[PDB]
Amino acid sequence: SSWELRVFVGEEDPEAESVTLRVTGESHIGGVLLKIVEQINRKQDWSDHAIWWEQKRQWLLQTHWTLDKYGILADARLFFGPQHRPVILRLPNRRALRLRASFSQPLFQAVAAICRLLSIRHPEELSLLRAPVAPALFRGMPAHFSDSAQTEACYHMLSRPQPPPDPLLLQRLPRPSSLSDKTQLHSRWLDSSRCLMQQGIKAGDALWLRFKYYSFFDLDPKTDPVRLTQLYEQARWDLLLEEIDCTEEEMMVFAALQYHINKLSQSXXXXXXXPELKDHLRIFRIPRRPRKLTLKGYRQHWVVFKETTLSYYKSQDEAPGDPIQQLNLKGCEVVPDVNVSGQKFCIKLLVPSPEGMSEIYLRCQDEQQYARWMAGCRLASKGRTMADSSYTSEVQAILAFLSLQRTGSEGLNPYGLVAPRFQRKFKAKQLTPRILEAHQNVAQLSLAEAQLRFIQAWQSLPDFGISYVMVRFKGSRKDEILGIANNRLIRIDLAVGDVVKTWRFSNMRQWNVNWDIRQVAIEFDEHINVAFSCVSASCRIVHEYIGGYIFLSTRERARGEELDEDLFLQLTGGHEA
Repeated sequence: SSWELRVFVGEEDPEAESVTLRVTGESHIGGVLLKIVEQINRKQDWSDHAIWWEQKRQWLLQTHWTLDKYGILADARLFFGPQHRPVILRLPNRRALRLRASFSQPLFQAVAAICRLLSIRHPEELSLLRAPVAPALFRGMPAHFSDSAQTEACYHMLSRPQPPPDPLLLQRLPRPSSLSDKTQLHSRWLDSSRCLMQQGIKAGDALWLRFKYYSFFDLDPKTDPVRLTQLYEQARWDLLLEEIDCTEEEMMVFAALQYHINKLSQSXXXXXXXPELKDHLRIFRIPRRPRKLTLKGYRQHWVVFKETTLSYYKSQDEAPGDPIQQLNLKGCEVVPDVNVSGQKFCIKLLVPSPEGMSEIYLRCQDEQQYARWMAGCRLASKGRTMADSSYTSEVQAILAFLSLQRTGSEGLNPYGLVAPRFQRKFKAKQLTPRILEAHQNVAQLSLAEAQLRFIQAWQSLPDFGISYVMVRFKGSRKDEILGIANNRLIRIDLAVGDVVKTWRFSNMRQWNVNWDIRQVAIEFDEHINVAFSCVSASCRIVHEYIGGYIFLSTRERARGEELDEDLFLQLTGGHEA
C-alpha cells in the first residue's frame, strides 16, 4: 500500500485560483471531482460543474478515465467551474436577452439548446456569431408548451414583431454601401463544430443569433411564432439597411406588409371568480430538480381524486396502493387553459412541497370531464372537498360558460418602412398612398401569414441566399469574391459585379477544404475542380457553409428532425468521441 503520488492544482471561485489536491497518475477523473469538492468545503450545487484543462484545449466529459489517460500531470493548469455560463445573445430583431449557454457542448449542440429554450424549431438553420432582458432556468426534455412554459413574471416579446424604427436613425445606422463591406458579417461566424471555449469566448461575452442557412424547412404559421418573427425581422433589417436590395415597386409591398403586421400586433376571456373522481387523464409532470432528469411527453395516466387528494396510475388493477404521485392539494395554484375551438382543456397545479413545487399539467377530453376536475381542484385548493354544495354550484358555472362553440365568435403611419435610398429619393407623401394602395391586397392576412408572405417575397429577390466570402481564387490575381447560396456557389469580379463562374452544388463531387496552404478545393463532376484561398474572411466557415447547405435540403421527408449529429460533424471534417 505504497503510493508516491503527485499534486494537482484545481481552481474555483468566480475568479481563477483555489486549492491543490493530491492524486496519482492512476486516479479517476470522477474521483478527482470528489477530491476537489471536499478540498474546498463549500455549500453549492455542482450538478453542472466540470473541469477545463486549458493547456490541451479541452475538458473531460469522460468521468471514468484514468488521469494518465488524458496525459495530465502537475504541469498544466486546471480550472474547476460550471459548464453553463451566462451570455448576452443578441437576437436578429435587434434586441437581446441574457441566458446561460453550454460552453461544454460543441456549438451546433449549444445553439440547438438555445433555440430549444427560445421555442425556435429546426435549430440547424441558426448559429452563433462573434462580436465585431431576463436570466435563465433549466428545462431539458423533448418539448413542452402552455404558451412556451416560461411560467414566471418575465415574458419578453421575442415572438411579437418590434415597432418600426424612427426614420431618424434608419439613415444614421451603418449600411452596406458595397461588396467587401458586405462580406464582413460572414467573417464573424463561430465554428459550430468545437465547444464555445475553443473559440475564445469568456464569461460575460456578447453573441449574435442570426439565421445562417437560407434554406428554411416547414415554415408553419401555427407551430413557430418565435422562429417566424425572428426570421421576418432578420429579413426586414436586411431590406431597411440595404443588405439585400429590391425594386421600387417591391419596397411598396414590403412596406405595406410591415404596416399591416405592426398594425395587428397592437391588439377567450376567462374572467371568473368565486365522492370520488376517477378518469383517464393525460398527465405532464415537471421535476422540481430537473438537472439530471428528462421528462417524457404527455403521458396518459389513470388519475383518482379522493376527498381532496389526487393520485395517478397507469391502470386500474395497479391502484390504489401503488401510485406514481401523491399531492397535498391543500396547498394552492390552479390556473386553466381552455380553447373550446381547439379542444385544449389543460389545468396547471403548482403543489407546494418541502423539496420543491411539483408542477403537473393535466389535460382532459370533453368540457364535461374538464368541468368536474377543475371544480374539484379549485375547491381542494381552498380546503373544501367535492362534497360542498358549491362544488355542484361551481360545475354549473363552468359548463354554462363553455356553451359558446364556434359559429360567430390606420393612423397614416410613417415612411420608415422603406430603405434609406427610397426616403431620400421619395418625399414622404406620395409613397404613403402607394403603401396603402398595395396594402389592400394583404389586409385580409393574419399576422403569421402576412409575416410568411414577407419572407415569401423576400425569397423571390434575385440575390436571396448569397453570403459573400471575398477570397482569392485559383489562377487569378485580383482576389475576386465567392458568395455561398445554398444550391450554388458563384464568383463575382469584386468591382465589375458580374458573375464570372456559376458552379452548381448538384454537380459537386466530394471534395473538402484542407491543407497547410489554407485553401479550399472542390471537385465538381467532369473533373472540373476549382480551388480558392481565404482572403481576410476565413477558411473553415466556408467549408462549414458548403457542407452545411449540403446537410440541409437532404433532410427527412416531412418531419425533418432527429438529424444525425455524427453526419453534421462529418460535413465539417474530423470525428471525435
